[PDB]
Amino acid sequence: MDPEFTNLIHFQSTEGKIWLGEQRMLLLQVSAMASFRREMVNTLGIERAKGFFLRQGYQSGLKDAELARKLRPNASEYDMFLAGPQLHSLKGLVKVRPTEVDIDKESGRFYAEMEWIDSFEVEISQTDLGQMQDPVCWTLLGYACAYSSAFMGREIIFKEVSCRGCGGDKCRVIGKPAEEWDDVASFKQYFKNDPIIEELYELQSQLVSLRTNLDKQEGQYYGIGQTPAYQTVRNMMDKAAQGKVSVLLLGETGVGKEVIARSVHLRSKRAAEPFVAVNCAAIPPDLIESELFGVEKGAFTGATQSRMGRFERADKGTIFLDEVIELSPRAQASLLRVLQEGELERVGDNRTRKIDVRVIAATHEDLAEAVKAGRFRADLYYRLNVFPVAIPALRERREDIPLLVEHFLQRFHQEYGKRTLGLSDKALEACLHYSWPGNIRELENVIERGIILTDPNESISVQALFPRA
Amino acid sequence: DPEFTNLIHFQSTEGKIWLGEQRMLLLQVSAMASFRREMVNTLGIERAKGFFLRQGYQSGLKDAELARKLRPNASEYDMFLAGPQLHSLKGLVKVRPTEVDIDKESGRFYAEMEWIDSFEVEISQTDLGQMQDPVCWTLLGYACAYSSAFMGREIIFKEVSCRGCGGDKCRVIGKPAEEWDDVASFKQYFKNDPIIEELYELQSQLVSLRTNLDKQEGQYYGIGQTPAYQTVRNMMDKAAQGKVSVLLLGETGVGKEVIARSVHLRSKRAAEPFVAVNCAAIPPDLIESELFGVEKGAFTGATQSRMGRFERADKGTIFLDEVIELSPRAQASLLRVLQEGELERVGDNRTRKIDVRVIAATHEDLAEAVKAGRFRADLYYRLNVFPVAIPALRERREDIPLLVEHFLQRFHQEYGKRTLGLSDKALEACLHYSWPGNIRELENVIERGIILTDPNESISVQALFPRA
Amino acid sequence: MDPEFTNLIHFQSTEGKIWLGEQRMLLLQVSAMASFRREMVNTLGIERAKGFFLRQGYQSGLKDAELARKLRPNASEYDMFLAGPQLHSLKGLVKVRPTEVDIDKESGRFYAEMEWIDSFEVEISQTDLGQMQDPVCWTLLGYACAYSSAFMGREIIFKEVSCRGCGGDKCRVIGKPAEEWDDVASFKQYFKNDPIIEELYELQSQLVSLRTNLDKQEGQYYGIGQTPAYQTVRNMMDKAAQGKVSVLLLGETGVGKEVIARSVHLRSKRAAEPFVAVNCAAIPPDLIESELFGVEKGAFTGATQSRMGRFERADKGTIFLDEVIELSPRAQASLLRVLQEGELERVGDNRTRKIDVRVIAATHEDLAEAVKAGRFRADLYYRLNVFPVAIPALRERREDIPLLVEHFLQRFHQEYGKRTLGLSDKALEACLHYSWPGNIRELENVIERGIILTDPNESISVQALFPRA
Amino acid sequence: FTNLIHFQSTEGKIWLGEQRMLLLQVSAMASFRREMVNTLGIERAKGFFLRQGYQSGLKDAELARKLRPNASEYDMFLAGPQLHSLKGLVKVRPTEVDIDKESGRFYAEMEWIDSFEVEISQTDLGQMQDPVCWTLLGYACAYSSAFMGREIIFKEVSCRGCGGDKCRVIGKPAEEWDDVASFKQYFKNDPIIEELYELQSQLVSLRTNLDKQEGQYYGIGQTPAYQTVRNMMDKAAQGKVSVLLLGETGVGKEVIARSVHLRSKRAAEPFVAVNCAAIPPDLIESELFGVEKGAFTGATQSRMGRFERADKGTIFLDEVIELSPRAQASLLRVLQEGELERVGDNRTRKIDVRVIAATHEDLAEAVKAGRFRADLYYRLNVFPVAIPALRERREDIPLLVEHFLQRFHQEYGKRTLGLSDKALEACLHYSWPGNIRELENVIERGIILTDPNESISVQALFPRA
Ligand SMILES: [Zn+2]
Ligand SMILES: [Zn+2]
Ligand SMILES: [Zn+2]
Ligand SMILES: [Zn+2]
Repeated sequence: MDPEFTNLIHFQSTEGKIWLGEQRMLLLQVSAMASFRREMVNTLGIERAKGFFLRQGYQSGLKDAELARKLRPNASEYDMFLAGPQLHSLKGLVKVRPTEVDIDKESGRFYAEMEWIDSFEVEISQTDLGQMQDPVCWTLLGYACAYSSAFMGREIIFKEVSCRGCGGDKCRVIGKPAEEWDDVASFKQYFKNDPIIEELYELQSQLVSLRTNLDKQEGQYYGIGQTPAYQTVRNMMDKAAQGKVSVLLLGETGVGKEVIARSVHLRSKRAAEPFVAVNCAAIPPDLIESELFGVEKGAFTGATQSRMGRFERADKGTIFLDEVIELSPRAQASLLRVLQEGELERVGDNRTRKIDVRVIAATHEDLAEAVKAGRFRADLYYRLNVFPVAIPALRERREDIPLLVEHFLQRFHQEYGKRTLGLSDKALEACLHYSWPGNIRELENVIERGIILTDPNESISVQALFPRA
Repeated sequence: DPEFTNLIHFQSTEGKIWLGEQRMLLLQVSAMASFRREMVNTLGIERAKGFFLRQGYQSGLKDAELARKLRPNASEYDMFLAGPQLHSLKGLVKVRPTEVDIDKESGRFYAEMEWIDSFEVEISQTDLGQMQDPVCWTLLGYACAYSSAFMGREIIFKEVSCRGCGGDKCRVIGKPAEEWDDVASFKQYFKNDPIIEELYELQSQLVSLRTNLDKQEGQYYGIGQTPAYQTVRNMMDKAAQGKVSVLLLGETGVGKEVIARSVHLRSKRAAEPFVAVNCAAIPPDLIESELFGVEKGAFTGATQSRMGRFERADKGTIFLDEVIELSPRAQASLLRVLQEGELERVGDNRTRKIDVRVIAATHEDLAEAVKAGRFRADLYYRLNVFPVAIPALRERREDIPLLVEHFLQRFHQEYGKRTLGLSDKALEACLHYSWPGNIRELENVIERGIILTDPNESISVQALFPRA
Repeated sequence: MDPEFTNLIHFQSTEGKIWLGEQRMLLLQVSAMASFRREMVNTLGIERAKGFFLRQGYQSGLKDAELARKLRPNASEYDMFLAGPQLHSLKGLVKVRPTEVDIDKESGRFYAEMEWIDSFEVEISQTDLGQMQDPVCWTLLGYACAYSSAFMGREIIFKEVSCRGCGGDKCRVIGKPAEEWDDVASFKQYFKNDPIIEELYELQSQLVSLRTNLDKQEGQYYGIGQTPAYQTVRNMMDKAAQGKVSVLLLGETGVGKEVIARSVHLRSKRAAEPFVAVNCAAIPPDLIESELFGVEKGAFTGATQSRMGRFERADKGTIFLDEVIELSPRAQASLLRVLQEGELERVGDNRTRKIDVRVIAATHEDLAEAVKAGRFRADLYYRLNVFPVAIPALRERREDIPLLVEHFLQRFHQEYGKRTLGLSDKALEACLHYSWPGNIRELENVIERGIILTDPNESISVQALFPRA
Repeated sequence: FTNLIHFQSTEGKIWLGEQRMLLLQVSAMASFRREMVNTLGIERAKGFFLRQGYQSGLKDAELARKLRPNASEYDMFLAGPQLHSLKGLVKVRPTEVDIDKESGRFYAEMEWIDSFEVEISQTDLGQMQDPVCWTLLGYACAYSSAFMGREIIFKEVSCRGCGGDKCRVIGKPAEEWDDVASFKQYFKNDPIIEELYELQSQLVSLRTNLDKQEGQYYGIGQTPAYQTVRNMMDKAAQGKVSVLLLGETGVGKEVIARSVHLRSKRAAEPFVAVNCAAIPPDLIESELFGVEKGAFTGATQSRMGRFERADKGTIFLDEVIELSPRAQASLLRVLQEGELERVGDNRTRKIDVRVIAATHEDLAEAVKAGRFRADLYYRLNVFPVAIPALRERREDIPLLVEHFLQRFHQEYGKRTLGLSDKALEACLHYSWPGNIRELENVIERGIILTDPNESISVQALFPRA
């Protein structure tokens, strides 16, 4: 009580501004706040809106504590502390009736009990009422906690032992230091920010990525740039797409030649046509020939039913052949006939079948001396060497490594949350200085190990990948 | 200002501030800045924008009623200008109306105004980056509200430029909503959808989508204690206590494999491996090599030795669907495993004992299959010790609703979040059906009924088994 | 042992022929037969070799029974039946010891117990150091069953009760007519000659079809024959796909607009670039804008970490927008800016970045009258209506119904069932007389239900689909 | 010679020197080849009969060398074709012969009259536009190679089964031929049964992996630590006591709780696991106990909690320390009185839920900081169960890794047949901060980095060393 601050609330109406000391002020309507709190509780629940108003009262109380300290710096301990309730009476929030006070800034002692008459929160509560079985003066309590804590330096927690919105006779509150309370953990959880919008964004992102994981075979790599070698590889595949040339993918294991062939097929004039990939190592050669070219029924090797070969399955399209060196010699002769005249014969069949099939082979072994050993035909090598396309390893793309890895982090982050919000410059330096035999598979694997292995820290360990053992 | 400066009566001793007949309060601008900051940080920008817009709109309605009750007639322009004069009086903004055209009787309205020293831009200063959209929200709401209450028509302003976006001046234009082209963007702010319900809904969707991951037991037959389901349940639970092999006689598509899984879970060996085997797989020489393995050597064409499926069920349980489709050597080896607890891999001389419970199943009548020599009598009598007949849905008339209800909840979450309706005519049509396919056909028709349902709250009667 | 047996094996050394009665014969080494059986068992199954040798012995026994009948023509029942095993002894295969016999060709009664001394099959078992777990005298048993059956006129079946190759003391066999046996199926299974090469081709085809799921599906039911309505839609789709013009797909639910947009992207110049489809049925408020255009972190919005929008995911590529009418007005404005100026900015983002994204919107509701009442902006409507493409309901393409279902049937023939491709024309005539309110999705669903309701019947039953209530 | 094929019919045997012989019918061989081609094709049966004739020819070459040790250089080679004529296979007419054992030179051309293979071909006919005398050709090649010591290859330049007038064959050393790769490919064993077993195994594993996994981490024995942990979980399984799993990150506590649930008396009842760290606490409270509709907390529709979803069953709670204090009080009420209330609801609901909490942080001092309730800690610490790290189970490590390698070998269908004991020593000598999880990860990376039949390198895992 005892205001004596109306002389400092000077204001100039002509400019549309209100002042108090050096601080700007605003005059808001109470009915608007009533509808505001009504819709707030309707769209946020009660516990969440209570915590939000509590945090806002705490922030307003810290600001008013700074203001009161700027107003009368050398008043007195009690005279400075009373400015809080005096600010409540001045701003029209509540009328304060402190029935008991005990304060000593040096010893840390604190205790108070006060009555809040004509609280604006109980007045708006008459507009939005229902069960109202818990105290409603939330911003008042948060402002009280903030002002008392800023004045004492200790954590002070108030509790409205009685409130008019609960059917009680008078709003009465008690304030003691937090150490002298029984259960403060619930109150401290009331003070947490709990940003629901970020939780909603994370849930929507995880839900979209989890529902899109079906048919998730389009985004891969080979589409980032930033190194001259990749630019050469992409413009070279652009040149190969427009032409009818059979393409040979020279590279190393784990560089992703199959997705490269898929991109070359999509960039070609026959992108809508089927694309069939065949890993020659997966199929034993005795089955390799019959799978690549099919087989017709009959007494000659004839099974019960004719089966179309993979080349006819890719008619008007493209055939990819990984590890083409591992072909049976008769299959190599059939491939040479298909490549030079566009004709094939099913196994056990004498009649010919026309085809129009683009060919993209790939291999890691040095085919030039492989022909010298008799392991591969010379003519088929001559027909396949028309358009070599070298795909560099990451060791040839050292400066390109970081963009991939952070992208990989996102690819794992939504699967497991934004764990490891760091890069560990030592780990990045170790990644720049490594041969990487599995240039993209080993990278994805070690990044998976780094994501799973860094649970009790927000920064990736340098030992999580390339452990010293 | 004649003479509104005297309208702000306040008594400090009473702890109240008054304006006309309306109680009011005076807050700091920095506190409102932190208020808007935490508000936008907790909800979306549009949610907070709608909140502040509705707050300004309610304040404008109340202030229009107050100005109407203060000076009764006077003049039209003075009564309309009392709104912006109230804005200047409360410390919100300074108003500079550069153009006005008002006629309350005819309904004509147009106005262009400048908002100088808006407090909302002072709150925008706490956010170092410029906002991409105008920030004077409660100002716009109070403007539209006061203008609409003063005219009797709905009047809508729009901040064509704002200083919080980097503009030179806060400039607003106000004309009646019917004279606008696109008004829906303003009306979207008035819709108040509870964000917490969307959080619970998204968490429920993600939890339901990740709960469909790798669980083994969730299929059907809940606590619907129908006499037939209860008899079959007590039969399986009494069967689980022993090691006796159990034969599941029933109909195709009833899901005998999960029944065997439940029998294994109710058994004493639930922690031990449970392996199901469909005999529809080709049974030439591969059925024997897969069921009992094969050892490497020159005595058989095996480069690598391969463990059989029965050894994978060691100390556990093996399910055998369509047991009639076994080769006679496989029937003999199964009889040896069932009567002596021993087996030997193909091409292997040494023998190893095993402890494997057996759950066979078949749709064909096994008695007449043993007749004509298609199946050995020994294995038949060893497997028929504890038959468990699974009734068709035709005799399960009372279990049909509970099932479909669970299936509804099971499939409404499947990429659709749709209706829970049943349409009693469709339900009576469903209870009166032979169901040649028991559970598979019912789940298929339930999905087909889900196909032709818009998020209208009712499954169509004609969506199931249409006239043609 | 008989006057006619010795010296009956006429043979000419210089002429290169060996004869026995009227039958040509061959003399092979035992070690060669041992390596023969070794290669046979090492390449095929134990049962495959068992059935081959048993059938070979059966044919030899049938021919030798006819030979013994024509050699001594007068009956002497026991003498001819014992001449059978005596013929076994003459060829050097086995020594026979009939310990019990009971024969009456007229009454059909038969029983015999015999011992096989020095069987060559056990000597071949000696080359396989591991003892067989089952009796090894296969061709002997087949010759026995064949000779006894031809001599009696009834089917006679022997079984080796004990064998020296399985570790037994003596080779002991019992022969009685098949009707007098208890379990005969295990022996009868050896007469079935199922080609192993067909099983190899079938297993390779199944494994390849299951391993081809790693590749993205080549497409869906978009490719059908040149039906005039489908052909008009096809040529319109091709001329629209060549350009960057945004395409609006007006149609009905279940018509499959997404596969249409995917085919448009594959036929476009940006097929290698990402294609992202977005259904607006997902919850809209503030989430539709943040997902379509992203959001940047900062104090201006409740974003802890920035999230890329789906339009940025479609950079240089194509985005599909199903139910575009269900866009928030802010989303419609941002989409209009992206479509008219090629630029967008993330929510809460200060800097603007341009994008190059083709747009394919689609809707079942009529956009006309939707712009009325304000549900959709006129600017975006006129910008999207430049190239409408109406997709007819299946009622106008009933001539396409068989082509679809046939492709669907074989597509479902691989679905864990290896079931049927039949149609039953009455069911097709019942299908043509139906509105199909759900066009293609409902037809695929009823086809799956019919596959569930039909086992070996090849034509799906006419009554299997849509039975009466 | 015919004088050496003496035999005694009384014992049922035919002899030639010290080698036993047998007399087989030709009609049986005709049906044999018919069924062989019907179930194997033509090229496969051709290679089979070729190598079988090769084996018979090598055996007959050893026999002929045993018959006349001092046979002349010409007569010893001629013993082959006369053995062909003696056994009834073919009549031989050598039109040219040239042999020199020392220099390795060889050449011959001969006629095969009345071949039995063309005779059976007359019964089983069709295309047969390629030479049919397969076993004869293999026997000739084997005998000439065994006699010379060099690779000698014959080829039937003409055959009566191809419509030709006479069967004519030529034998030359393999180096002097143009295309020998086809014949050498004909000589390969080609075990089709092994390919069938491999395809069936890969197909069965590929069809069962789509049916979802159950668990794997448990069941690896032969170490004291695992045996103590398993007997502890066995003793804990029969009771209803709430269990606290104290361990380390990545030790696989969830599968341990699932095995304890299956070993318990409520194995048929539902089992629900919840990782508290994955769910933000603001959602943790509403998710563990549900929420009721009303003006309170929002909620357009009531939502069941995970505890009611696990009624009559068991709930696992990883990282129980990260619970909101009101959720901790509700969990203590559920634990000591078996009752719960949905958020925003006043009425109580009975439940019967077994509880297994787990944590990696030191729970004892976490209560001292005010981060966790004391009463709930006393109620959860009733039965602590420590799960050791792999460093305490080093002797068990190789068994795990071999099972791991097998589960990954089948992951790609055909992979390295080695472990490299040096790499095993490196695995035993590592802290493994991520037990079983880091082991699976390093093994997958090492397997992807190796592709031959060679042992996996120690640098494939723990590189840069
Ligand atoms: Zn109160
Ligand atoms: Zn402004
Ligand atoms: Zn025997
Ligand atoms: Zn010939």
